[PDB]
Amino acid sequence: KTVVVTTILESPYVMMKKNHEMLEGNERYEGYCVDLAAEIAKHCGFKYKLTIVGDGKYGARDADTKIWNGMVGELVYGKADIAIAPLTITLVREEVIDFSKPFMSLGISIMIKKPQKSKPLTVERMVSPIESAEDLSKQTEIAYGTLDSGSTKEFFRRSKIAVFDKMWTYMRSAEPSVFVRTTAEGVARVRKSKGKYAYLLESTMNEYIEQRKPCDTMKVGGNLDSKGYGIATPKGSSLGTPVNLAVLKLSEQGVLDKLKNKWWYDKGEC
Amino acid sequence: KTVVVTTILESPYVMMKKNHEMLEGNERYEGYCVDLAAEIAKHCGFKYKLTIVGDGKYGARDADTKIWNGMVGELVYGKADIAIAPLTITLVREEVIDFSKPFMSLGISIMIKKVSPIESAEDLSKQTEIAYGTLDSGSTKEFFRRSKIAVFDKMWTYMRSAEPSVFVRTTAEGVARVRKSKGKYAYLLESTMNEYIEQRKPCDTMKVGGNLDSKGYGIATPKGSSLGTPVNLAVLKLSEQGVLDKLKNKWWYDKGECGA
Amino acid sequence: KTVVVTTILESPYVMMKKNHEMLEGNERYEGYCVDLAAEIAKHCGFKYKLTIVGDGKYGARDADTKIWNGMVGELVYGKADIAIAPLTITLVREEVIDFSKPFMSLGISIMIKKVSPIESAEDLSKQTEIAYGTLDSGSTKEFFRRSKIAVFDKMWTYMRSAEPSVFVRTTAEGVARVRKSKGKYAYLLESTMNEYIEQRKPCDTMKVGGNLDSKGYGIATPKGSSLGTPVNLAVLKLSEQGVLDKLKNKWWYDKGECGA
Amino acid sequence: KTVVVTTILESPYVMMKKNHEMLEGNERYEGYCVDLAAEIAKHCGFKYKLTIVGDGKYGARDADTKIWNGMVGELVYGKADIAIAPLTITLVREEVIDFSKPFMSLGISIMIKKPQKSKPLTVERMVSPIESAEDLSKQTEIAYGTLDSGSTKEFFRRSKIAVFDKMWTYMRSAEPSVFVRTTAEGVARVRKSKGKYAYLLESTMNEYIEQRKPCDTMKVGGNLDSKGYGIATPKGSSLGTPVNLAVLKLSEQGVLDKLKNKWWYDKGEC
Ligand SMILES: NS(=O)(=O)c1cc2c(cc1Cl)N[C@H]([C@H]1C[C@H]3C=C[C@@H]1C3)NS2(=O)=O
Ligand SMILES: NS(=O)(=O)c1cc2c(cc1Cl)N[C@H]([C@H]1C[C@H]3C=C[C@@H]1C3)NS2(=O)=O
Ligand SMILES: NS(=O)(=O)c1cc2c(cc1Cl)N[C@H]([C@H]1C[C@H]3C=C[C@@H]1C3)NS2(=O)=O
Ligand SMILES: NS(=O)(=O)c1cc2c(cc1Cl)N[C@H]([C@H]1C[C@H]3C=C[C@@H]1C3)NS2(=O)=O
Ligand SMILES: N[C@@H](CCC(=O)O)C(=O)O
Ligand SMILES: N[C@@H](CCC(=O)O)C(=O)O
Ligand SMILES: N[C@@H](CCC(=O)O)C(=O)O
Ligand SMILES: N[C@@H](CCC(=O)O)C(=O)O
Repeated sequence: KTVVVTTILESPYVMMKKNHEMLEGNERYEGYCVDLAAEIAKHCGFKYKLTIVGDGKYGARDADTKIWNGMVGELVYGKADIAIAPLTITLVREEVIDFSKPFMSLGISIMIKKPQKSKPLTVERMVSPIESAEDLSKQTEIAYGTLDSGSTKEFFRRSKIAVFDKMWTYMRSAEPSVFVRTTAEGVARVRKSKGKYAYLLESTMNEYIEQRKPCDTMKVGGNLDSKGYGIATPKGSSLGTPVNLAVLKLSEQGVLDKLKNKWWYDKGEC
Repeated sequence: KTVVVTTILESPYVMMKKNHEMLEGNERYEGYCVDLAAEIAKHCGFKYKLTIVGDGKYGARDADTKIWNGMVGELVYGKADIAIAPLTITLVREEVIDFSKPFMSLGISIMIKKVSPIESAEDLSKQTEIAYGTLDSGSTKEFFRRSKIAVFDKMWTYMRSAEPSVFVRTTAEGVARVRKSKGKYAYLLESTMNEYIEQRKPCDTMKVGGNLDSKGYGIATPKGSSLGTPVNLAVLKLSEQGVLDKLKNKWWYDKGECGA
Repeated sequence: KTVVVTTILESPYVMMKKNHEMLEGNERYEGYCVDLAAEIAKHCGFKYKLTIVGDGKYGARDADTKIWNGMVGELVYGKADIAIAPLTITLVREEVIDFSKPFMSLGISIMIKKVSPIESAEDLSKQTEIAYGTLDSGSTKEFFRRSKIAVFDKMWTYMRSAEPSVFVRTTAEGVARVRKSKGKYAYLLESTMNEYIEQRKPCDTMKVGGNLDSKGYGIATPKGSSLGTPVNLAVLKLSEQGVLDKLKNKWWYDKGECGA
Repeated sequence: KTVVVTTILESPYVMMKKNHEMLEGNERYEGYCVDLAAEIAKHCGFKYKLTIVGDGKYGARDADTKIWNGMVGELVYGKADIAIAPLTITLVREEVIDFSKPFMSLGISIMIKKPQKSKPLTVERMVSPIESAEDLSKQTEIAYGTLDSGSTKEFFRRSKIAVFDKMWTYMRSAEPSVFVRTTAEGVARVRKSKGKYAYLLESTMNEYIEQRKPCDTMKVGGNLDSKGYGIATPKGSSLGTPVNLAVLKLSEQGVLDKLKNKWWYDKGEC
């Protein structure tokens, strides 16, 4: 019985190949998550069919309804058997699905439009108007937002830290809304809002966007917290321990480091 | 029912108190792992007693009679209920004991005494002028043993067939050997321990190059035990509340007996 | 019996004379390969007539009907007795035709128009800003096709699936394309040809980085022919007498229409 | 029928292992030629046992008796089946044995004791008393020699170039003799003659010795000529074509340059 491997469409994890209109099957995609799924199949022998969720969401729980959506939602209710995607290991998610050991480390970062060079011996320096989340929350001219139905949104929603509490209170009562429906939408908003918008996304995607043309964006400060990407699996499934052992084996063998290096730094420019 | 907690005497994870001869019970111990155990017990609601593994070894197999020794062998043979300590999550251990989600990231680093002709691990392996060894009966020696990369294979082949014994018993012995070898010996050890050592008196060592790989410390328990899910949930909740970062800052940088 | 010698029109190996219309026979050709053929004929004692291969290709297989084309195809199908030309010694060719000892060393190089953001081949492969291609129906495209290294596999995958046609018919076309693309196209070709081109007017190109590999030019003959041992001995004697170096200096650096 | 793979004892081609006393067989040696023989065995399946020639010579033909000696000699008279070693492809050698395609390029170079650094703002410069072979032949204070019963000695013996002819004329009538019996002997004489001796040897050995401690020797000028190392084989044997094909396959596969890099520059002690 072939199981379906759900995934999100987020660079560089899963892409669309240049010659993909004529291609079909698991050969339409490329990136980090496709290599991860290939190595998982190599470790434990099974047939897998790549899939993209209908709503293109990572997964959240709607209030007053308690119906999960996105990748997590479609994995819980049984239309998929695994989720090999950049899914963040979360406490609320852990109670509904099974997460393997993290295969990549990450953190919440801040992305802003890259400031221009300062002429005033004839040396150049970078002057960023934001250097940390605290001063980001202190000011009120730069608007900041996150990805809707994501993990950062829930992290800010259920946070007791003072700075994150102020950031969440500002976010939930902003007109117009500061939340974006896609990472690409947030990056485009950052690039196009004349340096007046800051996007809070994961550090891996932040670095990937920073290393690609036209590279007019940069990351300020450090990670707000530390998390990891895990391979999700429905509760009480036969695939949990095998994929966990496969992740550990790939980490020991250096496959994960090689894939990260070849998908993040080898193909960069500028 | 009192839960027996096994752990190793490692700084700043578990250390003896200044006047520990007077206190008794769990009040004679201090450190990052003690606070982590206290938070876990608060989350779960059990009475725990701290114990130190009889042999100062984390975990290894005899390789001839398939006998585990150390904290892992303490857990496998029913002598302990949980191992809250800097126990690295590895493929060999995961098959015998149950691990939780990582509570701290780490890696293999290089520590030398205070022009840096070594940079990364490649130059250290290529240059035979300076000696290098790891801790025995640990996750570093077992990592270099099974490594299939040319640089780490060369390093392991040198280390195993090296005279005299390039391995040390405890990481304190490795630190003392590095401080005493006068730039001739390099120590390979966990990154977090390297930072803690380099940020302490008399600040005669530094961490050179980058991390060789990325691993984590997991809170271990016997396979199939009823505590694994509660401790995993406790670790996740502690990570999300930001108290793990608070504990790391408290035990790593809040003291900081160095100028950096 | 007159020996038919096949060769390609390549500078400075075989070139048409300035007033070749007036002369006839072998007197209308000049170059390194012409002098090499003259020396070989002197050593062996045979009357030879120079011919140019009908199709301006060195040697390749159709890959679908197993048909050889070029100088190798000329030798295989009995149309020629010897191939004194810059024919690279390769595994595929050696199985079908007989080669002699190399008479000149070479390698795969990179040629760009006159800060060098490319250096070696690794940065050329990683950086997709600048395009790069080789000569079709030659030993360079066949080298990149069969290469099992990651960098060369990536380069080949880019080159084959490249729009428009990144391959050129003759190396003169590739040189003109490099001079015309204005720093956007890089050419991969033999090292000796690269030096000869870069040491010629108007000196608008240079050879960047090191050689990708090391190969040689061999004097080819049909498999089992009676000429293989005498031509191999002639090549060895010419190498030991130092006249091959003399010919290379005469046709490469003696003229030297550049300031270096 | 197991064939014998004869080899000379030279570095970094074939070197005795540090713990070579208790070991026996083909495990007593390490270096470049052992890896080359292993790859040759892998390409074409056959069993081989490494051996060292009795006289420790590369091979030359004498007068009167006209009896070949060394590796070439003991390969011609049938007590060896193949010579995987740094054997130079020579015209006189080719008429008695079969030579494969060269697996490594080389040339005759000059090795001298490294001069002391010059005091003269406070920059250091290296000055050498010899910069070419012509300048080496012009002077008389610095003696120079080669290896007895080698390819370089025969190259100088039959040379017709004026500089090489005069160098040979000086060599044949020098008291005491300037020739050495081993490459290590020549290097020791260079290091002990306090700058009054120059050794002419192959470029590969010259670079290898230059890259090893105490690194008090240097190479001056450039290669006098161009030659190559080939795998020898008795005339008319059934092994010439397979070893030639193996050499070509190894060269195209990138094994040869990988071995050269790992045995020449991977252990630079200076
Ligand atoms: N350098 S990285 O982000 O690509 C990366 C990150 C990680 C890797 C491996 C790599 Cl290559 N493995 C670890 C795993 C190994 C064992 C210890 C923690 C988990 C189980 N998780 S991780 O710390 O999230
Ligand atoms: N900053 S740190 O090294 O003290 C650190 C490191 C880590 C933390 C939390 C902290 Cl504070 N949590 C993560 C865990 C949280 C969830 C996602 C990955 C594991 C499960 N592991 S981690 O990436 O190893
Ligand atoms: N200096 S050069 O490129 O013109 C050059 C290059 C070479 C020459 C001779 C010259 Cl002059 N001879 C050798 C040959 C001689 C004997 C040893 C190797 C082959 C057989 N091949 S080579 O190493 O390819
Ligand atoms: N760079 S090197 O000296 O180790 C080296 C030198 C040579 C190599 C391969 C290497 Cl790696 N192969 C060539 C061979 C390939 C084909 C062309 C000439 C012979 C047959 N001989 S070579 O030009 O003598
Ligand atoms: N990776 C996150 C979504 C991205 C974000 O929230 O920034 C998740 O799995 O929920
Ligand atoms: N802390 C490691 C051992 C330390 C080391 O090997 O450097 C473990 O749990 O095995
Ligand atoms: N001279 C080469 C072709 C030139 C090239 O491919 O660069 C040959 O004999 O095939
Ligand atoms: N390699 C040479 C000997 C070394 C030398 O003459 O320098 C040979 O095979 O004859």
